[PDB]
Amino acid sequence: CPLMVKVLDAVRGSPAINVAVHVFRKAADDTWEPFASGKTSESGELHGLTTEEEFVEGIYKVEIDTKSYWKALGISPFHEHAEVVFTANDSGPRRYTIAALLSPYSYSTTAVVTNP
Amino acid sequence: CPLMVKVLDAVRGSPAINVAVHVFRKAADDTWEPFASGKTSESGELHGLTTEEEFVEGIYKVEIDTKSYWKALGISPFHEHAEVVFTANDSGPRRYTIAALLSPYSYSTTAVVTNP
Amino acid sequence: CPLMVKVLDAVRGSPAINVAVHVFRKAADDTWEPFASGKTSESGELHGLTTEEEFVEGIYKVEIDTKSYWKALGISPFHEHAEVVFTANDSGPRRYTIAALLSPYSYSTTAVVTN
Amino acid sequence: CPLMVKVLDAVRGSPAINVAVHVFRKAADDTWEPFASGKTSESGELHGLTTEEEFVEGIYKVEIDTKSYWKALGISPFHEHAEVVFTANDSGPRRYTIAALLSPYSYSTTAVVTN
Ligand SMILES: O=S(=O)(F)Oc1ccc(-c2nnc(-c3cc(Cl)c(O)c(Cl)c3)o2)cc1
Ligand SMILES: O=S(=O)(F)Oc1ccc(-c2nnc(-c3cc(Cl)c(O)c(Cl)c3)o2)cc1
Repeated sequence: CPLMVKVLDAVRGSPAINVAVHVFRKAADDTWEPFASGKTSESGELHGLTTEEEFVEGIYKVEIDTKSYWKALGISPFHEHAEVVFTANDSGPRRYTIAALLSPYSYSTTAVVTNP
Repeated sequence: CPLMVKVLDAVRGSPAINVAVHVFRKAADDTWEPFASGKTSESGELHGLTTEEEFVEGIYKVEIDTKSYWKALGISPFHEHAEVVFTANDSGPRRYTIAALLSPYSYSTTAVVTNP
Repeated sequence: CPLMVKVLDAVRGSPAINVAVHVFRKAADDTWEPFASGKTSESGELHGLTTEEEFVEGIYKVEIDTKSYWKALGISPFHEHAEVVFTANDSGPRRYTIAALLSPYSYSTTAVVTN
Repeated sequence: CPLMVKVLDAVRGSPAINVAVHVFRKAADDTWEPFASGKTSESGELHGLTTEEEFVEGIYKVEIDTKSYWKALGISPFHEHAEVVFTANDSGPRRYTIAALLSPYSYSTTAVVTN
């Protein structure tokens, strides 16, 4: 609920299904510790990554495995992945949706941040 | 259900609320006849524009009133509106979502088309 | 030149070459009158559309024939065309670049307005 | 030059000027080693990062310091930075332009790869 990832495919005009997503959180020693991971559904959405308790203040990295997506579809894309890096929950809990729109040589990403 | 419009604001990181949307359909004489209109909700979504019966094959124009949106927020933007023009239902009924991501001098639009 | 149009292809990662572009100016009766046109070059650019003298304040529409571009590449696209509609304003900077990034079911456009 | 980076501002409709850009090359041990850096010019461009000799095949990361850019304009942004990660491949065209379009809560990036 606190963190959701939606992915769309600009070539097909569809949700981007079965996209692997890995989330990391910056540790006190400045390394990127694994936080959560999952795959987008048939709707292009990934829910259930974390809980309000576990999703504390910090710097998070959402890595969307765009190359693995395009290669699973038999296409040779430009980027390795799309990375979204942001400070979260620094003014108390918020709900974050990270959205991405994918093409083989381009991608756009935006955030929708709401206060419960 | 057959036609939905979602609008997001890239400056605020939020849904774009209260955005006026006008839909037109090309008539047999090549003019743009009014088809439907409405405003985005607090979620940035506009539902209820049309029915499966009324939404026949044709060329449709979805005009998103981006200038009126930015000016209602006291901002002077570049574009008059964003226009999305497409042939619909030419291989039988489909469900269309027209999405747009807005900035004062830029916007992206994509379609998600599904077969029920 | 006061107005440049640049078109890019997000599928191939290249300029979008030989794309037809039509520019219209809004007339007093709210109809769109032909203003300038051309085809993008090998660099995806279209220069020479107008001059400082002719490009007066007003509402302009740049129509990019995206459907023909995709069909020539053997790809089925969503949109009939991409349209960019804006007001030219003398108080702002002098030079307008209208950029468009094309995919089969999506496009993005931005304006880069400089002196 | 084999590698150009161009940064644009979607709020003001302008080049994004004086933005710090850092380029890294992936090392054999999977760490990111500094490769080239600079600040975008008045045209939002950063030329001169590398040469044909130095820009061998491999995985590169271009990090754009978007947070500092927005803060200097007095705007609160979402991202820490924008990152563009890609493989340089000799079979493809020779010249890579990495373009980024910035908004406070969003960015877009494309690659224009030509000969
Ligand atoms: O959950 S619904 O709103 F119903 O269906 C939708 C869910 C999500 C989206 C959506 N979210 N972001 C976008 C989206 C994101 C980017 Cl970077 C973009 O360039 C464009 Cl044109 C759209 O679309 C659009 C529709
Ligand atoms: O010599 S170059 O600077 F490379 O030629 C170029 C000139 C302009 C652009 C360019 N300007 N805006 C964009 C561009 C525009 C849109 Cl809507 C966008 O989504 C993205 Cl990711 C980039 O690309 C890219 C290349």
